[PDB]
Amino acid sequence: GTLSALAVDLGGTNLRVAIVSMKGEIVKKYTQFNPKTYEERINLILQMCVEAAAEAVKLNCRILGVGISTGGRVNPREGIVLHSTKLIQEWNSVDLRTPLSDTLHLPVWVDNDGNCAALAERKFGQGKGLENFVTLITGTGIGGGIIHQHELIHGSSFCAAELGHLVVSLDGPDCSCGSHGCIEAYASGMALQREAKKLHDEDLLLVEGMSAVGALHLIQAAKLGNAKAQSILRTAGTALGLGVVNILHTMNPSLVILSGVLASHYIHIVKDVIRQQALSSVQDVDVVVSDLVDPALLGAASMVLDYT
Amino acid sequence: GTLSALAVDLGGTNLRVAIVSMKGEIVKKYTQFNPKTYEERINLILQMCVEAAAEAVKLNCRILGVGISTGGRVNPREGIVLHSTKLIQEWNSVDLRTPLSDTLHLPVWVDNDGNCAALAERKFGQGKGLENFVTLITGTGIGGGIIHQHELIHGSSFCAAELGHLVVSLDGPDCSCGSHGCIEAYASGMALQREAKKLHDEDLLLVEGMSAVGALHLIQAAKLGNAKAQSILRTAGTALGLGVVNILHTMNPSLVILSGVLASHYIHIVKDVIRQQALSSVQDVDVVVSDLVDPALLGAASMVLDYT
Ligand SMILES: Nc1ncnc2c1ncn2[C@@H]1O[C@H](COP(=O)(O)OP(=O)(O)O)[C@@H](O)[C@H]1O
Ligand SMILES: Nc1ncnc2c1ncn2[C@@H]1O[C@H](COP(=O)(O)OP(=O)(O)O)[C@@H](O)[C@H]1O
Ligand SMILES: CC(=O)N[C@H]1[C@@H](O)[C@H](O)[C@@H](CO)O[C@@H]1O
Ligand SMILES: CC(=O)N[C@H]1[C@@H](O)[C@H](O)[C@@H](CO)O[C@@H]1O
Ligand SMILES: [Ca+2]
Ligand SMILES: [Ca+2]
Ligand SMILES: [Cl-]
Ligand SMILES: [Cl-]
Ligand SMILES: [Mg+2]
Ligand SMILES: [Mg+2]
Ligand SMILES: [Zn+2]
Ligand SMILES: [Zn+2]
Repeated sequence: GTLSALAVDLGGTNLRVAIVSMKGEIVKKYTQFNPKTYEERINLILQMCVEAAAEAVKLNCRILGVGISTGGRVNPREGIVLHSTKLIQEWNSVDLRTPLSDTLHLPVWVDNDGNCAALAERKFGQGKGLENFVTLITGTGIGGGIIHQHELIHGSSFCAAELGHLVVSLDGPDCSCGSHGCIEAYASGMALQREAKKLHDEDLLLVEGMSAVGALHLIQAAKLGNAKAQSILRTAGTALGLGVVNILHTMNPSLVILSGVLASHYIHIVKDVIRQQALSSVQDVDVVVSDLVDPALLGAASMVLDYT
Repeated sequence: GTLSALAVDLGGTNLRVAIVSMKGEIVKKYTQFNPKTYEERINLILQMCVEAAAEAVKLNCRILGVGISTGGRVNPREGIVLHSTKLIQEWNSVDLRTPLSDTLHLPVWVDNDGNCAALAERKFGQGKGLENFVTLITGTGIGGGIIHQHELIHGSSFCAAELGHLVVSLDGPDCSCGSHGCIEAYASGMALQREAKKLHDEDLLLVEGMSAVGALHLIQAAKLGNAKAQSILRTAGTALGLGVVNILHTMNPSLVILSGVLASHYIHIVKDVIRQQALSSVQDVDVVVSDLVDPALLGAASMVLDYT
């Protein structure tokens, strides 16, 4: 059999389960909405993992374990989701290792989704071999992961690299975390979706050449000359850039990897903000867009593949 | 002889040279203004060190080496000041080890002043024994130092822990670093001095019970009910607090140490901002005011004392 992992990724919108090969190929991926309650969510994770495990046999893949990427603060040693922002409701003090390992008879690893993104970039991506790098993954929310001396920083209370909650305003838009002025509150998918929905509500988004509203609509409108959309995207990208400047002046990594579909749209503004505002000693920092399709899911697999 | 170090601290205002014992007692300290040019500055450092070395003999202290704390990005391995903001002009690509070691016939260590502050807190202060902690030192500028796994983080280009240049506004006041919205531009001594000088210019600082204007005047006025002074100090303290929140959500240290005379004035507002805005998983972070008189100078001594 192809040595493989089962990988789960639980984000602000979607719950995905995949069979991933030891080379980082996604063999098969199942996608559902992340349910809004604990009971539904745990049951769906189990269902999807059991079905994926059965298909793996039919696809001749030998599953070595299960890795779970999730939003929230996580204790990876104990496989417990400690605390989540409201992007995932009813997801506090949750033992994921026990129910999954009991159901599937497999070892189970769990980490925060940004930390998994970092692990993917270290194994399969542009972080391979590097002593220090940081990643920011834009999705519903913004996740972060920090590699220092080749290893993740988890922090004294497993809250390191909550990079979506870097604050770049004294005021600013409200964040789902309960704060305001967080980069996530400016630049996440959810933030852009809201701003697009607000413009579309006021008949102010659509422009000649387009016609369920989201971040990509705002970006399309901006390419097609919508002035309000361009301004929103500049503000968003500037905020993210300032988050990155904070990271540079804190950790001073050699490389920043931006991932998620919005990364390509933000990279130039992030580079410009660094150029215009960061200290000269961090100007040699490389800022790139990830070459991985799905860092969090790949990073969940990497925990199994490297540690089983 | 009492085993001792010579310690130099070069900040935004003052150049100090001290004889420091292996127990962290400042035996004797000399103070001058930090000159504004390279030639004057290097000559004064040398003068003051030669005089301090001669007095050490008369005080029966055996000097084991020289440690230098300086503002700027520093390569400690080579003893070179790489780049400085304009708080210290003409302080770029400067080899400090060679001229000092040639003049004094002593080994010489050099690091950034915030990194020295961290080293002092690790040896003599509230950081002793801790795997991870961060310090912010408020003076003319704001300096930072990060201990992770018991050791300083210097970063990939010696620009880690430039914590005064954490950005907490999309706009905000200009920073001497050339950016705007940096915590230093809100909350440093220089920032408060400027704001006090601005009020005093408009006859708006003095209040019944007081009568060369600086940060302590603004703070005195605020205690005595000056509404404009209280508001400025709240803004300043909120900005610093947000800097700290960024640190928590980046590194998630167990302890944050605030030092410099302004620390006592800011600690309650910093704690309040953390309370009101940071994630619940960092709420257990201890935030304290330093118990050391002069962390940078003590930390410069600690390099000699621990490594000679
Ligand atoms: N192709 C796309 N490009 C940009 N944003 C997208 C795309 N598809 C979904 N999104 C946005 O990203 C979020 C869903 O992305 P995903 O990475 O699946 O999120 P999560 O990990 O947060 O569940 C939503 O905000 C949605 O608008
Ligand atoms: N006792 C004090 N309390 C608060 N601020 C002070 C005090 N003495 C000096 N300052 C301020 O701090 C700066 C000088 O402090 P110092 O720690 O000697 O600075 P540096 O390391 O920046 O040379 C100036 O902004 C000055 O107004
Ligand atoms: C559920 C929750 O707390 N999510 C956080 C953070 O932990 C995630 O990494 C991030 C990206 O999904 O979203 C949010 O910022
Ligand atoms: C000269 C210079 O670049 N100083 C910086 C920083 O390096 C210092 O640590 C800080 C405190 O002195 O001031 C400034 O923020
Ligand atoms: Ca993270
Ligand atoms: Ca520093
Ligand atoms: Cl809700
Ligand atoms: Cl100048
Ligand atoms: Mg995801
Ligand atoms: Mg000083
Ligand atoms: Zn937030
Ligand atoms: Zn600055």
